[PDB]
Amino acid sequence: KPTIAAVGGYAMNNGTGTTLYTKAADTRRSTGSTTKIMTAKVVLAQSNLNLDAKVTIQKAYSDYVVANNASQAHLIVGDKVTVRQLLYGLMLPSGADAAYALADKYGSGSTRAARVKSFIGKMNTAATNLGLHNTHFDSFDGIGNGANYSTPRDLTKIASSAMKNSTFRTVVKTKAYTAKTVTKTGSIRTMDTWKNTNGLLSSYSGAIGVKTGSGPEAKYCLVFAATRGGKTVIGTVLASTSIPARESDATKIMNYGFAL
Ligand code: NA
Repeated sequence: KPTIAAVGGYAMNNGTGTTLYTKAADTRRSTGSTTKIMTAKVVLAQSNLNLDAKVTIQKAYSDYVVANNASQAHLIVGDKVTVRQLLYGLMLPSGADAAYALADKYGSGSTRAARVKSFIGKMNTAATNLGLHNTHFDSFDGIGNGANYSTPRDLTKIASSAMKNSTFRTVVKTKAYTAKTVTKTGSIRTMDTWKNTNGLLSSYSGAIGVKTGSGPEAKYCLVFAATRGGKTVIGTVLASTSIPARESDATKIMNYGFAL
């Protein structure tokens, strides 16, 4: 069994569901931004989903990242951005401004405030539906209250369920993406390139996902997935100690899973 820095860890055969690795797999902790995995999931599960639907970037999205000094995708107020582009902004650079734009768009209500509450309601429903018992969301980005928790097992199950969507898989394995946005004056703008925060996509052969995460209480987290020889391993590492250690914990666990 590999020794990892993270205090919570889990991994399974994505195809069979057979547990491969365990370390406090059912102890709840803070998720931080790994929470965006569920935002993506809920969005992609909407009946009224249209990847080509444009969204105007509101001043609110911008002020939000500032008020919370959160990670962002550098969305420009006034710009029209497609739902598909927002999914790359959410998952690659971990854009909290993009997460907000998505919650506001797919929540149900007459005000932005009403719609984000309804959206977070959806996130929690999608969890219950997965038959989860240790997961609870209080935000759409993971930057909201201590009532935002999960466990290495629940989160892995949430990721495995999202990896079932082809658009999700396409996004999560992309190393770089350059959004071409429509401007206030109707012109095309070339945004600065978004690079994926997940280093495994470049350091670990076969790596296909899924999403990094961090926070004041969540520390450094990583939900990984790699496929080798037709066998795909998927897992989660919660509360590792550094960006490098998070990727290391994951690498050690995956190497262990593939050789079992
Ligand atoms: Na991160």
